[PDB]
Amino acid sequence: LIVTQTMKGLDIQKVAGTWYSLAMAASDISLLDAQSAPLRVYVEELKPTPEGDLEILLQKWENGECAQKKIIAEKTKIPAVFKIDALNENKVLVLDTDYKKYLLFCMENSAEPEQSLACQCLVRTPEVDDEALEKFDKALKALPMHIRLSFNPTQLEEQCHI
Ligand SMILES: CCCCCCCC(=O)O
Ligand SMILES: [Cl-]
Repeated sequence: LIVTQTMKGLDIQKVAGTWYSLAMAASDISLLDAQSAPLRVYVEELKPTPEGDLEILLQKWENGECAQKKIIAEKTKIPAVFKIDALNENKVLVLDTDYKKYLLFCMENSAEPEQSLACQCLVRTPEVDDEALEKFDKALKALPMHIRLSFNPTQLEEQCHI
C-alpha cells in the first residue's frame, strides 16, 4: 500500500462513459518514458458492469501501432478499489471524482521491494481543465512520482495521443 486517498461515497455506475487521459504520473520514469512504456495507457471508456465490476477500454502502443485493449477490474469490499488479475496482483483505486467533469485514479503493484504506481487525471472532454489538474497535483504531493506527462486538446483527439 502507498495510496491512501480514496473517494468516500463512490457511485461506480455514475462513472460510466467517455473519458480522456489528460495527465499521467508514475513512481518510476521507465513506466511512462517510452511511447511503448508499460503504463502509458490512454483511457477511452469506463464500463461498470450491473454487478459492480469495472471494465476499462483503452489504447496503447504495442507494435509500431496503437492497439485497443479491454481490461476487467473486479470489485472488492471497498467501493473505490478494484482488482485486475495477472501474474501479479495489481489494484485500481478511484481517488476522487465529480462524475461530470473529472476523475482521478491510480494503479499500484503489491510488493515489491516497495510498490510502483501510476495515476491519471481523466476528464470528460478534450479540454485542459486547470482545476482537475490542481486536484491531481494535490493528490500527487502525497506520492513518490518521478515522471509526469500532460496532453493538449489536439493530441487528446488522436489515437494514442499522437
Ligand atoms: C487501469 C488500466 C490498467 C493499466 C495497465 C494494464 C496492462 C496493459 O493494458 O498493458
Ligand atoms: Cl469495489
